Amino acid sequence: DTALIFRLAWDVKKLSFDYTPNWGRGNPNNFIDTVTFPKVLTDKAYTYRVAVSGRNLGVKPSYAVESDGSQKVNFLEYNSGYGIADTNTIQVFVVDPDTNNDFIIAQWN
Amino acid sequence: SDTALIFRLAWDVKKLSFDYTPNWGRGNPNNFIDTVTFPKVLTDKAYTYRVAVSGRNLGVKPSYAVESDGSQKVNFLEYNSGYGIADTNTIQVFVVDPDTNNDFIIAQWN
Repeated sequence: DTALIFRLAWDVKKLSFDYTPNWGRGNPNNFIDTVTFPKVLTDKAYTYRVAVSGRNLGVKPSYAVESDGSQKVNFLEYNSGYGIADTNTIQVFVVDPDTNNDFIIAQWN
Repeated sequence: SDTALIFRLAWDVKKLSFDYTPNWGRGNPNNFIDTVTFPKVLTDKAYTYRVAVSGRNLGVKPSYAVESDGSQKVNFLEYNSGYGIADTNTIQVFVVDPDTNNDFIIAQWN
C-alpha cells in the first residue's frame, strides 16, 4: 500500500477519499437496503455495479453526491424496490467511465 | 491507470488524505532553489528524504518535523553543504519508507 500511495502521490499529487462501507439495513432488519461512502471521488461520473451471491445485477445511474460529500448506493434500485437478505454475499464495484473497468469497493459477507 | 490504483488503494485502506504537490522555495538570489515543501504528508511512519542533484546522490536525512498545518519542508542547504541549488540543475526528492528502505520519487525540478 505504501508503494501504491507514493506512486499516486507522484501521479495525482493530491488525493482525499473515504470509502468505508456504511451498510443500511431495511425493514425488516434482516435486509440490507443500502451502502454509503462518506467521501467519494467526484472528478468522474462513476457508476456502481452490484453482484448478489456471484450474480450480476448490473449498473444503475449514480445518486447525486450529498453536501457532506457522501454517496449512497441503493440496492432497491438494483433489486426491484426490495433490499437484499443479509445471508447473501453482496458486492459493489465502482465503474470507471473512461474504461468501463470496475473495482471492488464494498463487500457484505 | 491512476483510477485503478486509487480504487485498489481505497479498497485496502478505506480512508486517506495527502498532498505531495511540490512547493519550491527559492533562495538568495532567487535563481537558486533552496527548499521544497509538501502541504499534507503521511504521518504513519517516520519518513525520511533522499536528495539527488544532476545525478549526484546527496544521501538521506530526516527533514524538519511535520508542521501543525500538516506540511513538511525539505531543506536542500542541509544536503548541499550549506548552499542552495542553481535552478539549471535537476533536483530529485525521494521519500524513504523506514520500514523497507525503499525510495519513491516525490519531487523533481527540471
